[PDB]
Amino acid sequence: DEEQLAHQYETIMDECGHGRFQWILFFVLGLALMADGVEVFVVSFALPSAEKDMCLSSSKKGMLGMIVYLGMMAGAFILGGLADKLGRKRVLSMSLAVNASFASLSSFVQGYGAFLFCRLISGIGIGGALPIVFAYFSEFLSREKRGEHLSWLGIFWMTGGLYASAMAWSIIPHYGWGFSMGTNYHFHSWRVFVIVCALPCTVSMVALKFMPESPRFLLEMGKHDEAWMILKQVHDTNMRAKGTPEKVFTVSNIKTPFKTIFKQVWDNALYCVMGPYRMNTLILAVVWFAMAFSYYGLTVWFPDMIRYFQDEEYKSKMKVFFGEHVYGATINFTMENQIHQHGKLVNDKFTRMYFKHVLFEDTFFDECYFEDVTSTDTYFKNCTIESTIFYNTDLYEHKFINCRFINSTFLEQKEGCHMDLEQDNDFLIYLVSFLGSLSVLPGNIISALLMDRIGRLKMIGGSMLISAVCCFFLFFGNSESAMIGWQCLFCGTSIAAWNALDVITVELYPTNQRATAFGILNGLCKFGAILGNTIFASFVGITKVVPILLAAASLVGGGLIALRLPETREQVLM
Ligand SMILES: COCC(CCO[C@H]1CC[C@@]2(C)C(=CC[C@H]3[C@@H]4C[C@@H]5O[C@]6(CC[C@@H](C)CO6)[C@@H](C)[C@@H]5[C@@]4(C)CC[C@@H]32)C1)COC
Ligand SMILES: COCC(CCO[C@H]1CC[C@@]2(C)C(=CC[C@H]3[C@@H]4C[C@@H]5O[C@]6(CC[C@@H](C)CO6)[C@@H](C)[C@@H]5[C@@]4(C)CC[C@@H]32)C1)COC
Ligand SMILES: CC(C)CCC[C@@H](C)[C@H]1CC[C@H]2[C@@H]3CC=C4C[C@@H](OC(=O)CCC(=O)O)CC[C@]4(C)[C@H]3CC[C@]12C
Ligand SMILES: COCc1nn2c(CN3C[C@@H](CC(F)(F)Cl)CC3=O)c(C(F)(F)F)nc2s1
Ligand SMILES: CCC(=O)OC[C@H](COP(=O)(O)OCC[N+](C)(C)C)OC(=O)CC
Ligand SMILES: *[C@@H]1O[C@H](CO)[C@@H](O)[C@H](O)[C@H]1NC(C)=O
Ligand SMILES: *[C@@H]1O[C@H](CO)[C@@H](O)[C@H](O)[C@H]1NC(C)=O
Ligand SMILES: *[C@@H]1O[C@H](CO)[C@@H](O)[C@H](O)[C@H]1NC(C)=O
Repeated sequence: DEEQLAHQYETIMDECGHGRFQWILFFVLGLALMADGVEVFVVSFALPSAEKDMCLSSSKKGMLGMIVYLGMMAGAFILGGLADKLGRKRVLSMSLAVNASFASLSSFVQGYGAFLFCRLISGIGIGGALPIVFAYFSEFLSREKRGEHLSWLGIFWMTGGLYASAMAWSIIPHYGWGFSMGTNYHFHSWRVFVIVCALPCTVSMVALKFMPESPRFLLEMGKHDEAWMILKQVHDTNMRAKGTPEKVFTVSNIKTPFKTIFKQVWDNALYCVMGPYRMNTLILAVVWFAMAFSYYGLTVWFPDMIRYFQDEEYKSKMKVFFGEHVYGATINFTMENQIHQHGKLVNDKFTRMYFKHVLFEDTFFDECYFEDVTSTDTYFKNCTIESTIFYNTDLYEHKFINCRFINSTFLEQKEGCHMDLEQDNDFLIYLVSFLGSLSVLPGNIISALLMDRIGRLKMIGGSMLISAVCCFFLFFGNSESAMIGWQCLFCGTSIAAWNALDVITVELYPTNQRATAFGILNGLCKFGAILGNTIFASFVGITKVVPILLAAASLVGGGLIALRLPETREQVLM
């Protein structure tokens, strides 16, 4: 029966073992996670393209990928469940192709709506791709080390995070390119960035063609000749490199059992949430939602908090110039953080000036000349402009809030605010994301090195405990750099939890409801990511415990309720 089939397959993979083929597959399928990390970045951190490039302090957006996450929630449901009926390589290839097409295609649109509609489908693809990776590499390993050799794969998610962060603060260090983007090469670097991205997926898609399909899938459908060749192929591949190329595959025999393919996928996914696998899934869903919500919320809450603290340190410097009587001033030095409520400007000359955070609430502008005057967040509210000659200044006929002119004549247009030393905030959030992924190296290393030396049920509990402790420690370190250290710690501590959970999820599910489950759970993780990136980011200037307590409580409830899951070490793959 199926038990004997699984026993025979485990003996087979123990005969073959590891070598020149498992490493190749780990490097290939890794590139399909690399692209998932790149997309997670493009969706959570490279979203601010709506931030007004002409204004600073502008708040981030919630559309670039808040809707692309819903894309990864529909691709995990369909493409992740369509694998157990069509294959784990066929649908993985389709997913990666959708992503690489509608990603490299988004580098040509002339607007944000088309860019959004393209990144949506790219996310669909990659989110359908992720689960199939773990349900496809989990069929070439051996029960002895299914946890270690399956946890290293997370090294590629981190790798895509680094790739995207670096190629972003190196290509798109600015914001405000989602403003009816044109088709040219003027400040059009997001195109070169989107092209640099999709390279991991574009390399996996072509490297996937050279890879065989999962035998167990070809062994459950009811055919052998299409599988016994793969097994022979893997044995030869791992023996040629090793010192025994003369060993021949000993096993010879083995035992085995439109508008309709989606009905089968539904009847399959429904068997995962009701009947058998209802208790193991109703808990894995909880743990997954908790993990993902917490992680995404907290990794979006850190850099935003860095920027909030930077602003607050910049805000205290606001030097209210309620004074007046400025006479004969050839002013040419930058004028930052000033609000002249009641000022009397007479015969003044702001020449070669840069206005940043300069407000005027009630000014009798008797006379003043303006030249090469640039503005970022300037505003003249209830002013009184008597005789001012604005020449070669910024185009800011809108900053004049409710006040008219008498002797004015404007001869300026087509100027940019700074396009420098202000978007360093986006450079900073990209660098924070980089340093946060770069800290997952020790976490994933120790995870893969210990996931087999000890259980997978206690690693989850320990990692979630330490993440909750880090969270509760964040309530004290309200600094601008300590937040980065706490991010590094929380990340390097959380990675192990996701590894253990991927292991426990490749177990607990037969080979027919493995990718389906994985896909539903990835969709739940993406919904939790939506909730996190929409909740935590909405508490950067309102509260500091609400999101922290949410994340800590979610992690504790996902780590202590996960202990209700069994130990899956000696259990066969099935
Ligand atoms: C101040 O602004 C500077 C900027 C120009 C700087 O450009 C450089 C920035 C570093 C960057 C992006 C560059 C090329 C190779 C990139 C590396 C390739 C490696 O690939 C990786 C990931 C994939 C792995 C397989 C191998 O290692 C990374 C570790 C390594 C990498 C991604 C780190 C970042 C590197 C270009 C101009 O800004 C407007
Ligand atoms: C195979 O049989 C052994 C197995 C247990 C596995 O133990 C491993 C731990 C030590 C060691 C030497 C082994 C392989 C990968 C090695 C890692 C590769 C990564 O490369 C680096 C280099 C720097 C970065 C560029 C990437 O990461 C290091 C951080 C990481 C590394 C060098 C740390 C040391 C690891 C074996 C169970 O069998 C009894
Ligand atoms: C629940 C009990 C009975 C079992 C203990 C399980 C351990 C295997 C867990 C618990 C704490 C976990 C550690 C929590 C913190 C880290 C730090 C982490 O390092 C980092 O990447 C962040 C450090 C930094 O850059 O600041 C590496 C993984 C590690 C050792 C974790 C490895 C797995 C550990 C030891
Ligand atoms: C969300 O979708 C469902 C899955 N995501 N996911 C990932 C990707 N991770 C792991 C975490 C990276 C951290 F270090 F910050 Cl904790 C957050 C994240 O996005 C992996 C991994 F390969 F990393 F092990 N396994 C699965 S299942
Ligand atoms: C991949 C190495 C790489 O990342 O190269 C970095 C450069 C920097 O971006 P850029 O300034 O060329 O962006 C285009 C700006 N524009 C359109 C106004 C000229 O990006 C590249 O040129 C990579 C080809
Ligand atoms: C500003 O003007 C003063 C004289 O009014 C001059 O000494 C100084 O060099 C000028 N600085 C700049 C940056 O133009
Ligand atoms: C501007 O402020 C002054 C000071 O209170 C007030 O007298 C005047 O009516 C205000 N004008 C407008 C247009 O608000
Ligand atoms: C300002 O406008 C008034 C009204 O037209 C005019 O009499 C006066 O000459 C103008 N002065 C300047 C400096 O433009």
